[PDB]
Amino acid sequence: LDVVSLGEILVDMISTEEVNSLSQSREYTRHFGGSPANIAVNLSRLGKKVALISRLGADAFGNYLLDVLKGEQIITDGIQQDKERRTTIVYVSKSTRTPDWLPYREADMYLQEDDIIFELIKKVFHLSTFILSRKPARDTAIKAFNYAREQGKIVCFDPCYRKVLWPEGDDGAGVVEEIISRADFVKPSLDDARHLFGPDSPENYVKRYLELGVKAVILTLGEEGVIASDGEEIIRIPAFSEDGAGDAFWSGFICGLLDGYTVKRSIKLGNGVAAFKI
Amino acid sequence: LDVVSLGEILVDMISTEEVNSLSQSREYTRHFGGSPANIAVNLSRLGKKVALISRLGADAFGNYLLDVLKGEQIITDGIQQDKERRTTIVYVSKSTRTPDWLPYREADMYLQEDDIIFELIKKVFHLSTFILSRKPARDTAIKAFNYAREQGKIVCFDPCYRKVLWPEGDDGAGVVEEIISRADFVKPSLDDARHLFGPDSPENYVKRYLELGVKAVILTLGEEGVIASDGEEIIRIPAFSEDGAGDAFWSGFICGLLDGYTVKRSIKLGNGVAAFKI
Repeated sequence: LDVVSLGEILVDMISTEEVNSLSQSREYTRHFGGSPANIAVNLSRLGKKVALISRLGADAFGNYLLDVLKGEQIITDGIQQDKERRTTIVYVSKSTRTPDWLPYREADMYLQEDDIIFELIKKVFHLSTFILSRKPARDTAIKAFNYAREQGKIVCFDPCYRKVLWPEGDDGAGVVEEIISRADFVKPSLDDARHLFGPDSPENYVKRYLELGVKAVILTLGEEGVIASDGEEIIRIPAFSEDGAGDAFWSGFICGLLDGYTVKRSIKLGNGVAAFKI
Repeated sequence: LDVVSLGEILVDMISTEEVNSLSQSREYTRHFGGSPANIAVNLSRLGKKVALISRLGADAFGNYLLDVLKGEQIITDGIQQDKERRTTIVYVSKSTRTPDWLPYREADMYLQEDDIIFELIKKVFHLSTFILSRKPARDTAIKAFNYAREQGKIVCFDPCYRKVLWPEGDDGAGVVEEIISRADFVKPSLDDARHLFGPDSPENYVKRYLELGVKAVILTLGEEGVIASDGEEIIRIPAFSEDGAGDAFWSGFICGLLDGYTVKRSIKLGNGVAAFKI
């Protein structure tokens, strides 16, 4: 009824060891992951009815993922269990200067076309770029994207475009663009921006409002707040730079559907409690 | 020049946590794995010229594997770097009284046909069953198997047959058998035996000498020594049960090429250095 999130669900194998390469990482902790999935969990914790549309294998990890999905009261009807493929897994290093991530994609990219009914019942629809990168799941994703629009739903897209995830032949950038243009809100980060628009802009990136982007776009600047704009005006949230966690922010922003005004961008901000309470 | 080992090379993600399922394992340590690979490393440490024939991806793990392969002075000419597939990875528990492993095979099963020259230069050739389970690599493995025989090389096969690793249609057992019959030595374990011959035998399993097995076969009984036989006679190594690590044992046994007599089965025995003695 509230939000429908479509994209990848996977387990993250993280290694905090400070090494040169991931080939040097020896210790790994298994985490629940997948941005669309983290957003779902959060929205649920913020007490909203969410439905995550993903594909995971029928194995230890898939089961593990489902368990936390069920324990978080995330509606899991649109979740698909691949009877033959493995649950997607990404290996990560995590550090100020040194990630390196290795993707072992499988199930996540084999998402089928089943519950488009979930949309209508919802009313925010959120989509990620990751899910778009690979051939089979990509199609069911945009098909769902366009359906959500047809149904007059609020469409949120995260233009986290990164070429490596894409086949040598496909465009990639145009696909991400073909969608930014048809979306309501987007959350590019400076990196997500450099990757799609090159360095040609330090904040003018937001000129992507002309990138068809329509709606409005909030550009996160990591350790310096955000810059939103609906085209009529540009806003830098914390005016004081001294006064990352996009899935939390996005969740808060999405949740800003309880009230109104894209001031929800601030509400989301307070939601980025990297921090620790719980 | 000494030994040519052909089979899988992969990284093992182990979790010692005592849990019911692997879906409960949260901590994983990254290890260098692959039986044919462990045998190579050992032979190398026992100071013999070995060449491991395997296929790993062109990524963190593949690189990691190579580094230890190079640091162990293992000849790596026949090693293939898959430019597109991921390095195979197996998840393991060791846990409870409820063990479990999850294979993420990729590169390892895509071994090609390149250095058959390695054999001639070698003179023991060792093969595993794992590598035979899946369709592409399986072919280059037996082709190498038959070549090694044609060249009059000593052929060592580990009949670690386990159905799950095999496609629903393929025979599996007959393939493993078709090879046991053409090999010189084999190292089945009681489990490897129960899996291929059912329980129909507690030690009579060794009747597999008639299983075409030819040469001789040493049957490891885990915590009770081994039972070898060339058909003319059956021997139980430690006569006293109170007086697992097959890759070490096998290495030792293989290394028993410095001297003679299959008494090398004893030399190998001393070679398993779990954490006891030494």
